[PDB]
Amino acid sequence: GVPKFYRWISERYPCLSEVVKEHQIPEFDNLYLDMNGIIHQCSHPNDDDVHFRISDDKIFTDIFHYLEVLFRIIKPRKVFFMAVDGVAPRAKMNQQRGRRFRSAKEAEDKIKKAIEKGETLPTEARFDSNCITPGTEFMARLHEHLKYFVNMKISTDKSWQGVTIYFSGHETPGEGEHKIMEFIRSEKAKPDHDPNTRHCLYGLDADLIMLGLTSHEAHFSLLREEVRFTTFHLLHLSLMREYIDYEFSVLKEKITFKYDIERIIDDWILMGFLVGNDFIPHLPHLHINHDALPLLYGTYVTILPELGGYINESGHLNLPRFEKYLVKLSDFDREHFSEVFVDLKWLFETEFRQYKRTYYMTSDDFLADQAACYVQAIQWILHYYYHGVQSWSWYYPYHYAPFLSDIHNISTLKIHFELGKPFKPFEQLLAVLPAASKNLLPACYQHLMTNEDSPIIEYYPPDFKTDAVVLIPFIDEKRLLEAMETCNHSLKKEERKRNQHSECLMCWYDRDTEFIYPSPWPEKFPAIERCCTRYKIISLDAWRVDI
Amino acid sequence: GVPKFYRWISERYPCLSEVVKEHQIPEFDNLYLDMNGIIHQCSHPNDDDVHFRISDDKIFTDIFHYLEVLFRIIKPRKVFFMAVDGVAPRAKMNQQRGRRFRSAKEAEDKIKKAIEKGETLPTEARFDSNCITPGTEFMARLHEHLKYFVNMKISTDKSWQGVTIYFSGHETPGEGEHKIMEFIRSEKAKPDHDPNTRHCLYGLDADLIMLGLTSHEAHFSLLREEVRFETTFHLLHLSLMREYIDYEFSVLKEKITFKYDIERIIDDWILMGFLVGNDFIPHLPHLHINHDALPLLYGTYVTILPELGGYINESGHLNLPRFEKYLVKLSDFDREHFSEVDLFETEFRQYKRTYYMTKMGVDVVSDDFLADQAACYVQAIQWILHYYYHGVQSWSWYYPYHYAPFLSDIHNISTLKIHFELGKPFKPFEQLLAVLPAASKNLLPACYQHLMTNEDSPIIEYYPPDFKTDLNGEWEAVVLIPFIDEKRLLEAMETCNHSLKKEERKRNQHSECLMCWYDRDTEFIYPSPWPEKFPAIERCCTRYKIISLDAWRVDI
Ligand SMILES: Nc1ncnc2c1ncn2[C@@H]1O[C@H](COP(=O)(O)O)[C@@H](OP(=O)(O)O)[C@H]1O
Ligand SMILES: [Cl-]
Ligand SMILES: [Mg+2]
Ligand SMILES: [Mg+2]
Repeated sequence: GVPKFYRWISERYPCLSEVVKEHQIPEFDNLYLDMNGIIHQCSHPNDDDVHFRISDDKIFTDIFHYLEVLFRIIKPRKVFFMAVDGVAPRAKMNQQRGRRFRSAKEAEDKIKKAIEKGETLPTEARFDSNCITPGTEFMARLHEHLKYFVNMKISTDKSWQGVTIYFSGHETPGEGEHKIMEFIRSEKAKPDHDPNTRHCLYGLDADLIMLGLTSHEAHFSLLREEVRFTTFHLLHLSLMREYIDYEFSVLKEKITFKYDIERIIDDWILMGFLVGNDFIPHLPHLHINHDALPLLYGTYVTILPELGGYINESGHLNLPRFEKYLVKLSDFDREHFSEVFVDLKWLFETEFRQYKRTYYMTSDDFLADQAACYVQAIQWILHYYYHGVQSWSWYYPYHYAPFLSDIHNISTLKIHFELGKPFKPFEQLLAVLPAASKNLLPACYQHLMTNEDSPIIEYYPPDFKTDAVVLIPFIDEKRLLEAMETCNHSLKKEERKRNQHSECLMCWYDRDTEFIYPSPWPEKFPAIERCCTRYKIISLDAWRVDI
Repeated sequence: GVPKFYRWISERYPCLSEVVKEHQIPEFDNLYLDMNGIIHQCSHPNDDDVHFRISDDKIFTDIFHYLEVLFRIIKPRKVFFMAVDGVAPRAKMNQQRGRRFRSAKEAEDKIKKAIEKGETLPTEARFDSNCITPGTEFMARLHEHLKYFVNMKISTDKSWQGVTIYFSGHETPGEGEHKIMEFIRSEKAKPDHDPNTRHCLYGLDADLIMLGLTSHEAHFSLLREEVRFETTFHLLHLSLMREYIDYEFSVLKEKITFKYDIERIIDDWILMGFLVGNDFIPHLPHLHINHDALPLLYGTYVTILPELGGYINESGHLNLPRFEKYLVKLSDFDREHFSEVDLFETEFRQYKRTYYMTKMGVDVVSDDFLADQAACYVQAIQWILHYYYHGVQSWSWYYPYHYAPFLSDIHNISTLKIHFELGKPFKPFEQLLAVLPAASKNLLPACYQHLMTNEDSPIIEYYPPDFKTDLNGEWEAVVLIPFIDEKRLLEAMETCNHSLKKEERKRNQHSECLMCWYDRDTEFIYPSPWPEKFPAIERCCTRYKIISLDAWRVDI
C-alpha cells in the first residue's frame, strides 16, 4: 500500500517510480529519517484490536530494529539524520489537535463496542497513542532509548563508525520534516557542497515528495519497504524533475522570459499546495484533490505568458501574478455549481453566491478576511518549506478553505509575520490533547481540561462533530497561557525538567574515546561499557536563516 | 480547439499528445478519413452570416482541396480509405433528428433577427445543411464529384499511384467510422496481416479514440491540424496511450484472482468510456467529462475489479453479474450528489421520482418502471459494445428516452436476457423522411412531403414545427421531439414509394464501396460529372473493383 499523492504521480509518469530489491539499491551519501511514522507503527499497529497490548520494552526494541535494518540497507556513506517531532508552530497545532481528538474518541468508541458485545477487556490500560506528542513521559523515555541506541551502534557496529550521525529529538522544536529541511539548507549553504550529493529520504508521503523537490538537489530519492516488514519502492526525484521538464516544455515556445526547470518546479510545488487537504482542506463535495492537478497545470500553461514571470519566486508569492492565476482557475467552481443548479430547475449569479453563502454558514467583510487569511496561509506554507518557520504563532482560523472564486483583491495585500517563539512542551500538550488524554499532563494542569469551572473548559468538549475534519474550537493563545499561569509553580522537579527546549546532537565514532554510557533501563538493556562516541551539540538557532 | 474527451486524456496523460510540425509527422501505411466533418466545413463555414451564399462547384473545389492537402501531408504508403456516412442504424435516428430540427430552427432564428435590424437577405436560398444526409440531390452530386476526384488524382499524381484507394460513399450503409472499422477488422482477419501496420485516423473525436483502441492494433495514431484550413498538428499515438493505461492499472496485477492482460484492461477502459454518453445513449445524471467523474469511474474499477471472477467487457460481450456489481458501487456517487442538495432514502426516492416524471414525462415512477429503465440501459450498453467490437447487431434497436436513469436505479439486471435481431439498413429516403424537419421537406421527393406537413398524415406527430430544447450548458442540447416507430414510418411510406420519379428512384438504393488503384496498362476517357465546371479526364489510369455489400461482415 502506497499514499495517494505517490501513486497519482506514479500513474501520471510511468517508467518513473521503481520497485527494487535490497541488492539493487544505489549508493547514498545522506539518509534522512523522520521517526514519527516508525514510532506509531511500533507502538500501536493493531488499533482495530481493542485487546492488543504492548509493553515499552517491546516498543523500543522494535523501534531499534527499524533503525538497524534501514541503516543496514541504505548504508548512507556520509550522513545519517534522525528526527523526532519537537513542538510545532501553532499553524500545525490545529491539525495535531484534530488527530488527537479523533484518535481518543475512536478508541473509546471501539471499547464501548467491545463492551456492548459482552467482551472482557485487559485490566492494564491501553497504550494511548496521543502520548506520541513532544514532552510526555513516554516521549522522554523514548528519547533516552534513542540516544542510547545511537551511542550503542556507534560503539559496537563498524558500519556505524565512518558516518556523521545527527539526532534531533522531541526537545528540539519543529516537526521532523521541517528539521530535516533546515539541515538540508545548511548543507547547501556550506561552501564545498557537492551538487551531486546522493540523498535518501525515508517515506513516500506527500510532504516528503514536496520536501525533496523544494530542496532543488539534483539527486534526491525517497524509499520505503514494499511489504510492511525484501523489496522497496524507490522514487528518484531526478527523473521526476525530468518528467516535469518534458511536460512543461511547451512553454519554451510561449513565454518571453527564461524557462528554468527550477522555477517551473517551484510553481508545480505551489499548485500541489493548492490542492492539498493535508493542511487546509477543501469542502468534501468540491472534489479538489490530486485529480484536479491536470486542470491546474492546464491553466498554468495557458496563463503563464500573460504573467511576465513565475508565481512562486523561491518561496515568495508574487501576489499580482497569483491573483490572475486564481481568477482563471476559479471557473472550476461554476463547473461544479452547474451540476447543482440543473437539479434546481426541476440569474445564475444570485444562485451561485447563495450557493457559496450557504456553505460559509457552516457578512461581506467575512469574505475578504477569509480570502486574506487564505493568501496569508499560502505564504506561511511557502515560507515553511523554503525558508523555515516565519511565525510560530500564526494559524488559519477556519475549518475550510474559501471558494477560489472568492479570492480576489489580494494583489496589494499586506502580509507581515511575527516570528514569535515555540510553546514550552506543556503549553503544547494542553493545546493538542483532549480531556480523555489528561493523564499525559502534569497533575497541576489536568483540571483545566476536566473541571466544569475551568476557564478554558470549552476547548475540551467530550463530543464533537466530524466530517478528516474535527469540528472543535480554536484555542486563544492568551487564554490558554493565562489559565496555566495559576498552576505552573505546582510542577514537580522532573516536570520542570521536561518543560524545556533542548539541542540537536551531532555524533560520530572516535578511536580516542572511552567512557561508560549508562543503560536508560538496566533490566532490559546493557550499559555501554566502552562508549566511543564524540559529540558536538548544535545550538538551537544555528541553522536558522533570517529573511 | 480540441474535443473535450481528447483534451481530457491530454491532461490526464501529459506526455501523450504532441503538437508537431508537418515535417515531423511519422510515416503511415494506412490513412482512414471520415469525410462528413469536411463536407460540413466546406459547405457552411459561416453560419452566423445569414447573407453567406456558396455555389456547389465551390463547395466541391474546397472539399477536393482539403483531401488533396491531407493526403499530401500524411502520404499513406499502402492504403487510403475515404468514407462518407451512409444510412445509420436507427440507434442514431433520434440524435440525427435532434441535430437537423435544431439546425433549421437556429437558421430561421438568425434570419428573423437579421430582418428585425432591417437587413435584406439574398433572394437565392441559403444552403440547407440538412442536405448533408444520404440520398439527397446534393449528396448524389457530391458523390459523383468525389469519384471524379479519386480518378483524377490516381491518373495524375504519383503519390496517389501504388496505393490502394477505397471510397465508401453515402450510398453504402454505415457511419463512416464504423465502415472504417469493418475494413480494419477485415484486414486483421487476413493470415498475412502485418501487426506492425502503421495506421492513421484523421480526427480527435471520442468515438475515433475508442475505435482505435477497440482495434487492438499496436500502432494506431490520430491526427488533426491544430488550426483548420509551417502548419502544426495534434498527434495522438495509441501505442503510448496503451502503455499509460497498462501502468494506470498494473496495481491490479497482484490483487486479482485471474490473469492480468493489458488487452482485457483496455476493453474495460473502453466500456467505462461509454458511461459519459455518446450518439447512442444519454449520459448518466451528473456524469459529464471533467476531472472528478472519470477517475471516479476508474478508481471504482480499481477498487472492485479484485472482487470479480474476471473482466466486465469480455471482447464485446457484457458480463451482466460483474457489470451490476460495478454499477452498484459507482452509484454511491448518486447519494453524495443528493446529500449536497432513512428519511434520506425517502427524500432521495422523491428527488428521483421528480426527474423521471419531469424529464421522461412518465406517469407512475414504480419499481417495475425502474427495472424497465435498468433493462433499457444495459441493453443499450450491450448494443454499443456489439457495434464497436462485432459490427452492428441490430439495425432497428434504439434507446427510447431522451434522458438516462439514475445510476442508483440500475440494478437487478444480472440474469437479464438480451436479444437482438440484425434486421437491415433503411433505404436512404426512409432515413431521409425520418430525420428531416418539415422546414427541410424540399430535400425529399415531392411524393413524401405531405407525410411531414399534412394534418391528417399518419405520422404528422413526428414533425412538430415547434418543440422544446433542453439547453443546459460544453454540454449537449437535448431536443424533445418524439421517437419514430419504424413500423408506422414504413407503412406510411408504402402509400407513396411507387410514385417516385425516374431519377429519384435511382437515388433510393444501396450501393457498394469502391477499391481503385493506378494501373499502367489502363487508359480511357473518364467523363466530367459537371462539364461546364470541371474537365474530363482524358487519360484516366484507374483500375477498380466493386466490393459487394456483405464482403467484410462477420456473422457473430
Ligand atoms: N451541423 C453540423 N455541423 C458540422 N458538422 C456536422 C453537423 N452535423 C453533422 N456533422 C458532422 O457529420 C457527422 C454525421 O452527422 P449525422 O449522423 O447527423 O449525419 C457528425 O459526426 P458525429 O455524429 O460524430 O458528431 C459530424 O462530424
Ligand atoms: Cl476495372
Ligand atoms: Mg458518423
Ligand atoms: Mg457516431
